[PDB]
Amino acid sequence: VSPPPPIADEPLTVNTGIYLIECYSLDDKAETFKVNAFLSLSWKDRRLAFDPVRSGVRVKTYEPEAIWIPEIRFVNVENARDADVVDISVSPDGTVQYLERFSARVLSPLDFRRYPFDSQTLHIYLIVRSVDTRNIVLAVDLEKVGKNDDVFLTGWDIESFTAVVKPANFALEDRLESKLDYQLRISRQYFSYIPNIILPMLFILFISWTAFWSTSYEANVTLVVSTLIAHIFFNILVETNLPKTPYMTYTGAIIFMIYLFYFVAVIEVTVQHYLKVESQPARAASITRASRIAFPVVFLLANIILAFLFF
Amino acid sequence: VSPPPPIADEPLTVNTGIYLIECYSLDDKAETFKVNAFLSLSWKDRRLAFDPVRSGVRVKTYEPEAIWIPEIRFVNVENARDADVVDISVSPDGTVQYLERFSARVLSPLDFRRYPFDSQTLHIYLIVRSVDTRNIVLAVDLEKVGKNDDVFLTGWDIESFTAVVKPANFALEDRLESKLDYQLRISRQYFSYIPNIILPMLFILFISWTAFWSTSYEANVTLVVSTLIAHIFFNILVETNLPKTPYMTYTGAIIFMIYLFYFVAVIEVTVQHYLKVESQPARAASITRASRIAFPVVFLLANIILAFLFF
Amino acid sequence: VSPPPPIADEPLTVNTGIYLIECYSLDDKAETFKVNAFLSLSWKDRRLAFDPVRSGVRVKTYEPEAIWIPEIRFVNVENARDADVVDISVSPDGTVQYLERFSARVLSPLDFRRYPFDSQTLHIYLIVRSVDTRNIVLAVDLEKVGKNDDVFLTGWDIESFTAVVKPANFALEDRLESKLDYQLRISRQYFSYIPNIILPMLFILFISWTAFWSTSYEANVTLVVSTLIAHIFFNILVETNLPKTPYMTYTGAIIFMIYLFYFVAVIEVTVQHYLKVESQPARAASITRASRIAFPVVFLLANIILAFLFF
Amino acid sequence: VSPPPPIADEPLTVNTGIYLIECYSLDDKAETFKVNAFLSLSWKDRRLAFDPVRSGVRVKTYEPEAIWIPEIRFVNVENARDADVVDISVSPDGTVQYLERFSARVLSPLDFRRYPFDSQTLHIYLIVRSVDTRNIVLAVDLEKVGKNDDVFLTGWDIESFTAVVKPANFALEDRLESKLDYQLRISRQYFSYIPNIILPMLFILFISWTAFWSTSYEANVTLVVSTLIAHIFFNILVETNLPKTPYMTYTGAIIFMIYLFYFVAVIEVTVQHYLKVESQPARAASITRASRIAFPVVFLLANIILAFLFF
Amino acid sequence: VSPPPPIADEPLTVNTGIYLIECYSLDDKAETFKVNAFLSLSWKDRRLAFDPVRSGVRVKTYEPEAIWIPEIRFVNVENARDADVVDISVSPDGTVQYLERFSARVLSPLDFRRYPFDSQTLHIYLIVRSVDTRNIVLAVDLEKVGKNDDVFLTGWDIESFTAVVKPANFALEDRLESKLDYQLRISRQYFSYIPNIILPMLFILFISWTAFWSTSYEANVTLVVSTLIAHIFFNILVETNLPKTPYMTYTGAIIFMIYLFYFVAVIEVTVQHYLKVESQPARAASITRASRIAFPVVFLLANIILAFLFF
Ligand SMILES: [Cl-]
Ligand SMILES: [Cl-]
Ligand SMILES: [Cl-]
Ligand SMILES: [Cl-]
Ligand SMILES: [Cl-]
Ligand code: NA
Ligand code: NA
Ligand code: NA
Ligand code: NA
Ligand code: NA
Ligand code: NA
Ligand SMILES: [Rb+]
Repeated sequence: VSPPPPIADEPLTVNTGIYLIECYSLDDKAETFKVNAFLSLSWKDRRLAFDPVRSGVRVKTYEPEAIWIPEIRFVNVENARDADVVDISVSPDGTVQYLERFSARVLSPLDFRRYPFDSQTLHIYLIVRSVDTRNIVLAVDLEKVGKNDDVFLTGWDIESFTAVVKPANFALEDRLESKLDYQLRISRQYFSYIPNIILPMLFILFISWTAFWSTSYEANVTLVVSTLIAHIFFNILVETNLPKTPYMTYTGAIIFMIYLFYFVAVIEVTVQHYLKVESQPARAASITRASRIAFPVVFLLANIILAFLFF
Repeated sequence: VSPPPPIADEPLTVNTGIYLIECYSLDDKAETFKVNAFLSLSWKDRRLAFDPVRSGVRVKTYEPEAIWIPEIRFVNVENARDADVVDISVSPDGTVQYLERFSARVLSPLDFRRYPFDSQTLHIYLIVRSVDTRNIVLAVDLEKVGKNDDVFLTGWDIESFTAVVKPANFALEDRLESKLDYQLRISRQYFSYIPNIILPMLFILFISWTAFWSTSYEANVTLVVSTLIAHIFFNILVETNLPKTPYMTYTGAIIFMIYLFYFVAVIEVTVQHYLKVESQPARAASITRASRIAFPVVFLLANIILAFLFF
Repeated sequence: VSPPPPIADEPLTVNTGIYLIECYSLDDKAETFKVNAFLSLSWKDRRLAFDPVRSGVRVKTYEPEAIWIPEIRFVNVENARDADVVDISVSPDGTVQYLERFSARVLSPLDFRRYPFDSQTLHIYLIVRSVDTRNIVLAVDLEKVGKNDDVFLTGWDIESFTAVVKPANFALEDRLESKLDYQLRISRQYFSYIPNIILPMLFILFISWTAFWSTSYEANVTLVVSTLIAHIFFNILVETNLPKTPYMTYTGAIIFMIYLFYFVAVIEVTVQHYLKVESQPARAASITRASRIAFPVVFLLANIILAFLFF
Repeated sequence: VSPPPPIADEPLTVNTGIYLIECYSLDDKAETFKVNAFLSLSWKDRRLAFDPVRSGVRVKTYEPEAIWIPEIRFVNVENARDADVVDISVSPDGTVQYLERFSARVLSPLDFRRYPFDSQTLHIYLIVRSVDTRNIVLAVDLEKVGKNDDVFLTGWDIESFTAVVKPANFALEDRLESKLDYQLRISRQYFSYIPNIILPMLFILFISWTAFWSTSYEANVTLVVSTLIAHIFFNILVETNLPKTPYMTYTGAIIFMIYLFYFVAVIEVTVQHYLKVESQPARAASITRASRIAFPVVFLLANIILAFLFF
Repeated sequence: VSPPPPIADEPLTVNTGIYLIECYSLDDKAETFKVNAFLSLSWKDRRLAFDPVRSGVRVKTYEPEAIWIPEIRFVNVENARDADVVDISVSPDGTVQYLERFSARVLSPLDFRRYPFDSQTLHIYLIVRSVDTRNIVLAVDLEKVGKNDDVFLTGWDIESFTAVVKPANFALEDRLESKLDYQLRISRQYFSYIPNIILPMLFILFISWTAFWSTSYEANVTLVVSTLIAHIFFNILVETNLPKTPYMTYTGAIIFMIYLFYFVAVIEVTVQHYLKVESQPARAASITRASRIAFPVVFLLANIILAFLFF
């Protein structure tokens, strides 16, 4: 089999569509997601044209091997898609309608800057390489782009699935290449982060501040050091759910900042004890009373500054 | 091969059945389960009809390639099922009886609201896409729906395996699609959660309340902070067995609430010490004595409220 | 290709044998094990009869596709076995000798009641479904059932590999099925559980009992709470190696009981401090002295009772 | 099919090119990386030559089975590459232009000496074995070596992708083998290690040094022992992201050294308490005051020495 | 195709060789390793002999399907090897030279008795089953046994790769079987265990011994209990990198013994406090002073005894 010949000099237009059936396994660390979808293809092949009056048949069904089919690939996949051809239909004018159901693991970078209050645009890049006989170009049939109502991505809200209609046509290894960008817009369900990570982390921090209403050095050391260790556990827990980024994430910033608060609280607890031992408790009392206001106030202002810089 | 032609304009009815052989790997985090079953198919193909007398047989056995077979798929699968055809039998009137043994990983959302005292309805959606030649509709042969007595799903009780007899017929990319819903009802074996998570979590909380029979600030700080950290360990342990949900689970609610009890116990321990230092122990004694009753009472009432809201 | 025809009316007997080459990956949580074995099959197919004089050869060698082969399956497998035909030898009367080497992941439930001092009976169920032309039945050739001397299952002792000679013949979806039960008896190597989990857990418990020779409340709180937390770590460690069971395991029972001992030790430590503060140390001394005997005695008796209930 | 015959006695030159499409999964522990790329091949096959005039075609397309294709393999792969032939074009003189898209898991050793401030040279070794008919040699077509601009390796910066033009020709199993070295130069994005591991580890160490401004043995024991345990947690965390090396890594060196600082701080805390109890606090005071300067100074100098030895 | 016929009554000798290209994934817990190698086979097939002067060709290259090839398998593999035939060469006398490149996951038991100072002998067992026509026996061509210089097994030193030249010929299921033992000798790179596990474990133990220079019960309880818990963390860490063994490993023995030292240190700390409270500090002082010498001395002697028993 060979490509359909051009009537003039025009490139062959392959109309495409992706209909999402299943979305699963959005892996943050790997920056991948798995997809199960319909891929639809359409192009004119005049060699396949027939008479509907004499044939009595409106459509002809072909097996993939019987006809020429464009070699469509995904750019951002781990391995080549697992595909099963569903149908091939030819209209009397020779317009071919191809439909396959496929499954693939897609590589798509994620921006963790606003984590866990982040939104993402996942991409599925469709591609075709031109043949020596003729140039192949891709197009979007919007009537064949969509998603099943039941499509759910655990821990995410699916906003939209659209295609950028204009392909990116470019040369690669001395041939033309035609690339389409299918975009799946998602927003993270931040809910669970509140009772599981955020609030527990704030509770232990506030517990360390009870040391500002205590003169007992021994108890103070226990309060600040114990809660700091619990903070380390939360830091480790958070970093296991995320890849290593060349930038600060919102959660990372807060987690990092909280260490500074524990560090300064240890200095205060130390200074307080030192003055008490040096028979200067009135001074120690002034520092401790100031700390009761300073710590929550600086914590609130630093958080307002951070939220402002990140959102 | 082509579909059986319609005598009038009728859709082709494909009778289905699923007989479960094995159920395994119900993954809560992934919201998947693995299945090994028999899939049975039946439809009328007049072109296959024969005379028993002339042929000298009452049944005819074909190879899948020799005859037309409907392209039946599962909607909610990760990848296409691994299937092996067992038998194809034709009756004199062209009634085809198809049997395959398959294995598949099924995506089925889970409701964790009542975890670990939850029940689920797992779905296996069977689907067929109509052809240009004819419309294909699915039906349930109840005599061919069932499960082996030995079918066990580790950590779950299997209640029933039934099919919703009326298919959900709908248009998808200008073709009729016929969808059947096979339902596997299961209930979680909550037993082990009691000695492993629930009771240990209650024991550490009750241990934190012994601080209401102690005047020692240093010992109190140790009792409350240590038990809080152990509570954080249980919270982390629980959240590892579950996906992130945009709602509160029953266990999640209790775990979250217990933090508030630890937070208020730290306030009480702090207030008690502060008053003792300020030479007002009679007051501190009133707060501590009230706490001995208030803490267990509020804990019991809050749990009754939560159980009521969740069950 | 169709089944061999009956001389009279008898069912076709397929003689079977399983020879184990490798046993690996007994996964307690999944209740699976991997197997690499020889599957031997033997049946008479008179349509394959030949004259050694004419054909030259005394035994014919065939390719699986060239002849009829019974569709033998495993019941309790995750996916269909990976098999490679080693030989298909046909003798002059038409007796076929089939040999394949296969690998499979077998689902076989485990009884954890006596863990880690438990024994198991793993099953490999061989099955054949009857056809319309004729009924197929399975038999065991004991001369072809066995295991390699080097077969080792990490963490287990292999006792025996035998087959229940009588097949279970039954109706399934309006056709006969013939099922054979191959049994692999194993016993767990409990050795490592003693220095790794059992003894460390007993040491920390005995360490908490040193609080019965101390009047220091602060030190007592540290002894009992610290060792309790280490006990929680061991409980978590143990539960990670096991699935969730709707029953108590032997280890689970001991682990659970030890929590009660920690809970009562905290009560004793609290009661002792309370009386000391109330200027009644003589009483506190009576309770502490009784505790020195009561705790180890009740621990020993409770363990005798548990061992009796479980073994 | 057989190799192209030599016009004289020359070896057959197979021109190669690798164009990287995707780079993912650089696993430090496994010392592997996954690659998705174009592999281009070019060689002259006289037997396939044609006259453009009598053919009416300027180029001829073939199926891989129709013509002789060199058996090109990768040396450093886990399993053989998953490849899909994209195009095979033949020019009039019989110059073949082969293009495949492949995916492979590459084994490439990593030098962790400067971790996490390390750079690596990943290798992809292309190989061909000679035949009895003729010697097959590999060459690099520099015009066909490259990478997509969007190629991103999570946690790394990609510097260059070049090929060593001269192949390594040698005998292997009595046939000559022609090996090409494709080099991917990368540098680790160390950013995240600073707020996640480095700074938290320094904060806890500095917190242990507050014991040099405290006379309280009980509080000192708590400060030093608690922070040491948190240091053990960071040591464990770091070692989980790395394979076991027969050398010291930069991070490993610092982590190890910090243990010595904790060990000496415990000695100081012990010596201080001992002298205090022995009624010699003036002495203890001299040791403690010296420690306040000595600990940070020796820490800074040891770090300058280490950075010097490693960079 | 059928086997080559015997000239007299001799078994067919299949000469073998394994040349290691890659060694990776030595999994201690699973007792497996992955291998990528060349497998060479050689045997005489007279039915394939040809005239060198008449034919003009010195060697004939065949496709695997065109000729008879012995069915060679590996005994100790998880699944059948992934193999790709590289070349088949026939010399005039009919000597066949077969070469394939394969990848396999090999099951090979490991002796952990001396861990982490252990050495292992990994096995790759090659096997052939005889046919009815004739007996097939295996031999080693030492000229075709070896390994690439770049072969590295992360965390191990590769010593030698040799074959036991004499096959183990035995009857299995009424046919002869010929088995060859290929041995890969390796020694563990123990280096990293020293700064990561051994030294940190010794540091915490020595820190517990500072309690012998302290009269503070409260501080002593904190020193011994805290360090014991850190020892439990190291015990857990070590046991995660190892399978469960029916014997004691060297590291396991030391780890277990260290618990006894912590247990006796708690007794000493308890006895010391008890005597102090009973107004007998002179005695307590004798026990504490003896402990300062006894603990390190008994620790050193017990380690010399253990090293002697294990090495
Ligand atoms: Cl693709
Ligand atoms: Cl499917
Ligand atoms: Cl099977
Ligand atoms: Cl390859
Ligand atoms: Cl093999
Ligand atoms: Na085609
Ligand atoms: Na068909
Ligand atoms: Na067959
Ligand atoms: Na070829
Ligand atoms: Na062959
Ligand atoms: Na303390
Ligand atoms: Rb104290």
